Order: sequence, then C-alpha cells, then structure tokens
Amino acid sequence: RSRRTEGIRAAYRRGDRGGARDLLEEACDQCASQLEKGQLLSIPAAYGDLEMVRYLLSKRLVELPTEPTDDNPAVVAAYFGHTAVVQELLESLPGPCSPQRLLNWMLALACQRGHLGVVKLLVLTHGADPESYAVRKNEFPVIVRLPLYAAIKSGNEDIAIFLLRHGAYFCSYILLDSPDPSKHLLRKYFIEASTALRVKWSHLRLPWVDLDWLIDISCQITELDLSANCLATLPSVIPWGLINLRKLNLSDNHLGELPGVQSSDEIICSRLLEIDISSNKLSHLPPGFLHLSKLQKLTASKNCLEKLFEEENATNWIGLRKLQELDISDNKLTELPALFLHSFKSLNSLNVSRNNLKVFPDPWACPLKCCKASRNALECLPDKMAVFWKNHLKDVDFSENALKEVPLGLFQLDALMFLRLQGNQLAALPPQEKWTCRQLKTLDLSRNQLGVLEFPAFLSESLEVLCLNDNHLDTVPPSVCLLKSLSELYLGNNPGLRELPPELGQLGNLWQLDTEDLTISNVPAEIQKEGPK
Amino acid sequence: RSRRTEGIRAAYRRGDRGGARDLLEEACDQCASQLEKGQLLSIPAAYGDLEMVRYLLSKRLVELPTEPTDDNPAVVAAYFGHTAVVQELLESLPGPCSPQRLLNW
Repeated sequence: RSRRTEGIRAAYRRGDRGGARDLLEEACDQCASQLEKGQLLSIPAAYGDLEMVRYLLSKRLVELPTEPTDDNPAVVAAYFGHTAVVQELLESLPGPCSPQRLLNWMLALACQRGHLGVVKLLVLTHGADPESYAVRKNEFPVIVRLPLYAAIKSGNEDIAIFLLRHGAYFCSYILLDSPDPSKHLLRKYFIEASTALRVKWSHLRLPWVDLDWLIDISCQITELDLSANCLATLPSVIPWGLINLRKLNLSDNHLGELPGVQSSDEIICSRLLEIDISSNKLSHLPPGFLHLSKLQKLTASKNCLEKLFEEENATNWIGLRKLQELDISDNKLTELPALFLHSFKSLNSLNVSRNNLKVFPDPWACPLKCCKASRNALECLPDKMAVFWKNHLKDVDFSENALKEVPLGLFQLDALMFLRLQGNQLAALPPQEKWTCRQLKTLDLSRNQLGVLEFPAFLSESLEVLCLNDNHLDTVPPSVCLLKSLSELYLGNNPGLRELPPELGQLGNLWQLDTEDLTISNVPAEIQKEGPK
Repeated sequence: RSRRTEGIRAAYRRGDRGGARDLLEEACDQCASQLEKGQLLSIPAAYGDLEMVRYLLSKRLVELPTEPTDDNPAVVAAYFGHTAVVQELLESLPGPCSPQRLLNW
C-alpha cells in the first residue's frame, strides 16, 4: 500500500512529472484516508511541483492537516524554500481559526533553514508570531524554537534583522549567548550617523544596556533614545558621561532611580538640551540636573514623584536656569518649594496639573506663557500674577480644584486669553471694571457655586465661547447681552431658570446653545424642540 | 459621566479636532472601563479622525471589542466608508482567532 507513495516519488526522482501525475491520480483514487491524501499532497510540495499541488487542492480537494509536523505539506514546502507552494497550501486552510501553531513551527523552520522569503511571507501576510515558540506536542518552548534566536544563531543575519524591524525584540538570552552578533546588529542597524550619531534602541525591550555596546563612540554621541523597554538600571555614563549629546529619551521603562553625581565635576554631558524621563517610577530627580544650565526641556511626568529635587537648600545651583519647559504632572507633589522653582529664569511652560498640590507655588518674575495646575487641591492663587505675568501668560488651567476665590490678579492680566476655571467652589467674581483681559476668547466658568456675573463691554468683540452650565443660576445675568461676538454658549444644568432673555437673539454670532434640561416659559415648546436656531 | 463623550463629540461637531484631542485624553484618563474606552475609540472612528484612532490604538492601547454591534468602532468605521480607519482598527485585533463574526457583520 505504501508502495504507491514510492512509485509517485520515483516518477519525481527521475524527473518524470507526467508519470508522477498519473501515479498521483491513481493513488488519490486509492487513498481515501486523510493521512494518505495529505502524504500525497506532501510529495509534490516537498519536490516543488506547485502545479500538481494546485491540482490536488483544486480538483481532488485534498485536505491540508494542521499538525505542526515535518510530514505536513506546508512544513516541507517551507523546508525547501518553495514560497509559491507555501502560499498555495496556506490559502487552502479553511475556517476563521487560522492555525497559528503550524505557522510558528514552519516560521522557525524557515529561520533555521535560511529561507528568508518564507519567513517574510509567514510573518507579514499570515501574521505568524515572531516572539512566540515553535513548540510542538511533546516539545518544550526553548529559545532555539524562537525565530529571531534561531535566525541569528544560525548565521542568517538578514532574517534576524528583518524580524527585529518587523516586530521581534531583544532579550537577555540573545545578548548573553551571542553578544558578538547582537552588538553588531545594535551597532549597525539602529544607527543614524550625523561622530554625533542618533541611535534608536527604543522599542527593543532591552532589560539592560552596557557601555561596551557604544561607549567607544562617546566622543560626540553614543545613543539618544533608550525608551520603551524594560530597563531598571543604567550606567552613570548614560546620564552624564557622554560629551555632545543634545537629547536623551530615558522614558517608558522600569527606571525607578537614575544615577546621581556628587558635583558638577562628574558631569561630562554639559550640552544636553532636552531630557525625557517620564513614564518611570521616580520619587525624586537627581541633583545633577541642577548643573545643566543649558538644558531647555525637562519632562518627568507619569511618575511617582514626591518632590522635584532633594532638599539641597545650600548648594549654588546654576542648572535649569535656562529651562523653558518643565512638565512634572501626573505625580504626587503637595508642595513646590520656592528654592528650586525660583532658581528658574527662562521657564515659559509649567505643567504641574494632576498633583496633590494645595498651595500654588510662591510666584516670581519669570515669563510663563502657559500654566496648567488643574486636577489639584489648590485653595487659592497668589496676588502677584499681575506683577510678573501681566504681559506673558496666555493659557491658564487652574480648574478642578478646592479653590474658593480667584484674586483680581489673574483677571488683571493682559496676555491672558485662555481660561479654564471650572470645578471649583467659587461663587463670586471681582468687579468687571477691574478686568483687563481684553484679549479673552474662551472663558470656562462652569461647575461652581456662582449665581451676579458681569463682563466688560469690550468682550462684545472678543469672546467666542462662554461656559456657564451646571451652576447655581436661577436667572441669566443680563450682561450676556453685551457678548455680540459670542458664538457658543452653555446655560444647561441650571434647573432654576425659567426665562430665556430676548437679548440673546441680539447675539448674532450664536450657532449653538446648551438647552439641556432647561424649560423656558417665554418660548413655546415647539420652538424649544426645534433647537437653538 | 456620559457628558465626557458628548464633550468630545462637541469638539468634533464644530470641527475642533485639537480640542477633541484634549477632551479625549482627559476622558481616557477618566475612562478606565473597557466599554468606555471602546466608546472613546468609536467617537473619532465614526467621525473619521484616523489620526486620533491611531493615537488611541498606539499610545493609549485602547482595546477593540469584538462584539458585532453598531457601537463597535470598526462597525461604525465601515458604516461611513472610512476604509483607512477600518483597516487601522482591524489591525489592532489580537490573537489568532480572527473574529470572523464582526467581519461578516
């Protein structure tokens, strides 16, 4: 019975493809069982006769088993690198549950064999996992069955780098077991030369890095992006042992602590211009940052910070003097001591929102163009805003806080035009005659205990949106009639209202109105149902 | 709580895509449950903002439910013919068992 197989094989062994066709048809008629038909389909696939595979799949309708074995026709097709036969067989697999197990098995087989095209088609077209194990039944998930490891250990560097560029990751075993080719790939295929290189080792899940990998080129730059991985520690050279770095991305990792310094003498990276250490597990920043006078951006948000810096209230700090951006939001800071904060001179953007802050930091003469401190427990704001930021601050977000009254200073500002002052307990404003926010475009004064609200007449040409929903409003303040230029208004969530003023019709620019759960006595039900227009 | 949705929708209703981004990030921080995140992903997909769908799938890592419902972000993406958004969402589906049921729907 098995002879039929050999006979067909004989026809292919001598190159007699037509005789192989005849013997194959005879066996298919005599091969009723699924295993025998699968073997018949394996014969030409192993040989490489794509045409006869097509005939068997199309006319004989031969089933393609999903067993991840070397007897499988697709496995042998991948074994010999016959990409056309592999795709032809894989197309015949029925049902939605694509048999990934077979795909990983043949993927690792191709990686071991060196058939790059088969690996490419499997991973890119059929979605075979480049980071799972090609493990069969009664087999263990050993790294030898992992396709990147099998590719690089086999000497198939091209397949390994292709896998890395198309979803594979490095791990401790790769670096420890094959450090030479691993460092070769790290030192070649992630380098953007510019000397002052730009090396992107991020998104590689590297559990550790070594000076041995690139410190030889620390003359100007070794690397810049080490984010998006599982790093838990660093050499101190990575912070400050490199000469002409300009940007470092040390974010999105397990770096709960960064190496520190004893003085500025230990810092060689005096040229750093931005640093990204967010999305880490930091409780405080190292004081070495307080020696980088040239650093222009620091972003240490998405951390567990309790303080910006340790209480070094004696040292002549010069660093961060020219810092423009400090983003330390999404942290657990209750106090922002005036020491380090007043050491700044060039800050313009301060993002300290989403913290446990209760007192806004004691202000100082520094040109803040924008400040976000919402999602805090802030009780009040300083009165020196108009002293320092009268001509600088444009965006303010002190909303969602425990604040009860905004002093006149915020509204005495001139450059201020973007106000988010909701989510507070404020119930009364400073008199409108004291307001100098001529450039005001958006005023979000919702979600508070405000009732009368007054506006400068100048805002007749300035405001584009005004939010006053969800307040203690029983009657619309008549001052709204001033705001001809207003385009969007909220008045909903005010159950005490019954009259909609006629003067709102004078506000020509209106296109939308929050009429949510507002019953208007002086408007018929039909007009209310039709909408704001 | 539902207001967040409408607020983001408002930003897209007037064409304010950056304001929609800000409101979307705020809601994502305040939307922990899978259904709320799926709704947040449905908003731009129904609108057609492929960029914000990409940001949600890549950065926020928003889960894509396999329920064959008109609330599904991919279903609404197919509803308005936004082919790019449909492929972007369908690429995010994990695992080997490709949810054919959603695909037929």
